Amino acid sequence: MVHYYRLSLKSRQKAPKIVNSKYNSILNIALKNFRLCKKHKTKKPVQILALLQEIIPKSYFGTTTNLKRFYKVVEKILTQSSFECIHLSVLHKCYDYDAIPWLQNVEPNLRPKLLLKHNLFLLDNIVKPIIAFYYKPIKTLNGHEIKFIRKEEYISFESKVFHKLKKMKYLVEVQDEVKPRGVLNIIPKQDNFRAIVSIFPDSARKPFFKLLTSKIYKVLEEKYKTSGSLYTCWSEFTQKTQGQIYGIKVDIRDAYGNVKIPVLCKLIQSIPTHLLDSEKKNFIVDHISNQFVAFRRKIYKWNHGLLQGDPLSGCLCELYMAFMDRLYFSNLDKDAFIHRTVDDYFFCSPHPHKVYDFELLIKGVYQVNPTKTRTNLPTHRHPQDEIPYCGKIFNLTTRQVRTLYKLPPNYEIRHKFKLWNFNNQISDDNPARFLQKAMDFPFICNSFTKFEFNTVFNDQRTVFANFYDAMICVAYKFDAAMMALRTSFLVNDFGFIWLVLSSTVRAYASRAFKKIVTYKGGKYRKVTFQCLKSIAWRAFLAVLKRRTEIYKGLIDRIKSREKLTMKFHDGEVDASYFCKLPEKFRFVKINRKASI
DNA sequence: GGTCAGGTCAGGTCAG
Ligand SMILES: [Mg+2]
Repeated sequence: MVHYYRLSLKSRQKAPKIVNSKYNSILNIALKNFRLCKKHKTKKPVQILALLQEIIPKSYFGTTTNLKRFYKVVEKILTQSSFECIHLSVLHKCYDYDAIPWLQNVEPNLRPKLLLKHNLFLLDNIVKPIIAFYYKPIKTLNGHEIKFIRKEEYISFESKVFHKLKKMKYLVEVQDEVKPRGVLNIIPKQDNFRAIVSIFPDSARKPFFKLLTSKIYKVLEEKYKTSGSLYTCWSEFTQKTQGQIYGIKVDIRDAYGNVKIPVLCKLIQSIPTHLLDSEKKNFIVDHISNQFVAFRRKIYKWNHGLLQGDPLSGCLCELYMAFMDRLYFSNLDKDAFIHRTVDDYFFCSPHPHKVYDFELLIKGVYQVNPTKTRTNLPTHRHPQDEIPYCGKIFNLTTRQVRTLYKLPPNYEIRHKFKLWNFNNQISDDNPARFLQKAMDFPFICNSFTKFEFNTVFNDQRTVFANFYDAMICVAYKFDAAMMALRTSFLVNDFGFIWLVLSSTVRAYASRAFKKIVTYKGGKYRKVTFQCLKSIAWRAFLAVLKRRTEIYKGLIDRIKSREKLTMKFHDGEVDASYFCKLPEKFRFVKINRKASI
C-alpha cells in the first residue's frame, strides 16, 4: 500500500561497502567513488549536482536524457519541502531502457523493477548521504520552507552562540548523570538565535503532561479574567470609539527567557488544593526548577526562564503572564481596547497619551524587541497606520482588517502547501484524488472566518480585497499541485482537473456567502454569489498568467466571455485591484532550481 | 433515517 518516496534526509540509509548480490555490480564503482568524494577536503563551496556527476558514472544511464531524469529528483531533494514526497513510480517510468547498458541482458519485462530498486539504492545510500555529509537542513517555520546551510558554517554559529550561552550563565554543565529530558538545538532567527529542546519522546509520560496542561488551563480560565475574543473586542471598540484611534503592538524578546522561575513557583504553590494536588504542584515545581538538556555528549542545566520545546513551557508561561497582567494592566480605561497572545500586546485608545503611557508602563516591566514595535503615534520615528498583530493587519485609521502574509521576497511559495501525505498514499493512476486533496477547504479556512468577511467594521472595499487575496493563495496551491501532477503523476490528461476547478470556485465562492452574510454590519453594502465566483476566476487569471505557456489553453476559454463585468454595488471598490496580481505575490519564486 | 455528543484524522492559522 506504499506508493510514495519521502524526500527528507533522515530517511537515508548507511551504504554497504559492497553491493548486495541481487544488485548489478556497476554500483560498487559508485560506492567507491563515494568514499573518494568524502575524502576530498571540499573547503571551497561546491554544487551537489556537480559532485554527484563525478561520483555516478555516465555509464549507468547510457543517455544524457536518462541522467537528466534522475537529476530532476536529486534537484527536488535539494529543493525539498518538509514532508514532500514523490511517487515511487517516477523512479522508472518513461526511461530510455535501450540506452542502459547493463540491462540488455535482462528480459525487457523485468527491467523496470530492477531500475526502481537501483535508483532507490542510489538515492538512499549515495545522494542523501552526501547532502548530509556537507549540509544541515533547518526548517524556517515559514510554512515548510527548509533551508540547507553548510556544515562548517552552521557548526561555527552553533559553537559561537553556545559560548555566549555559556558566558551568560544560561547553560551550566554539571557532573551528575542526571537524566536530560531532550537535546538542545541552536536555530538562527532574524538577528538572534533560538535555543530549543527536543524532548525525548518519554515512555508513556506524555499523557501525564496532557493531563496537567488541561488542569492548569482550567485555573487560567477561572482565577484569571478572559483576555477577550479578538474578533469581538475589535468589533465593540471600533463601535464605542469614533475618532482617530491610537495604538501600539509591542513584541517582548524572549518571553520564556525573561520568566522569573521563583515567582512562577510561588504561583504554582498558591493554587487551591481542590484544584491542583500538592504532589502535582511539586512535580511542576521541580520539573521547571530542574531542566536538564544534552548538547554535544554533555548534560547541562537550563536556567533562563522556560525551555522552549518543553511541553509545559507554554501553559506555564501563560500563567505567569496572566498574573503579571493582573498586576500592571487591570486599571486601564474601560473604553480602550486591549488584547494579548503569548508575547504580543496590542493596545488602542482614542487619546495619544494613554497609548504613550502604555508604552512606558510596558517598558518598565519588560525588555522588548524595539525593532518589532509598531505605532501610529506621531512622535515615533517610523509611525504607520497599519499594525500587524496575530496574523492580521489592523488599519487604525480606516479600521479595516486584512490578513497578514509571511512571504519574504523570493520565498518559494510551493513551501506553504503540504500536498503529500505519507499515512494516506495516492496511486500514480489516480491524479484526481491528488488534485482534490490539494483542494480541501480546511487549508484556507483561517481566512474564511467572521473576521475577514464581516461588514460590521469592515467596508466592502475590504471584504472584497480579503476574499480576493485568499483566493490568490488557493491558486498558487493549485499551481504547485499541478506541477506535482506533472512531475510525479506524469499525467497528460488534463480533462479531469476542470471538475474540481469549477467544483471548488462554486463551494469556495458559496462559503464566502454564508460566512460573509452571517456577519453583516453597518458598512455592509451588497455582495453577490457570482460576484464572488467572478473575483475567484479573475484571481486564477492573474496568477496562472505567470506560467502562461502551460496554462493559456485553460485561461483562453476562461478569459473568453465569463461575463467579467465586475460590477460592484458599493462604487468605491476600485476593482482595478482584481484584474492583476497584488504586490505581495508577484515576487515569490514559482520555479524550482537548486542554488547549490 | 435524523440528530446530538464524544473520539480520531487532515490542512491551515496563532505563538513560543
Ligand atoms: Mg513576540
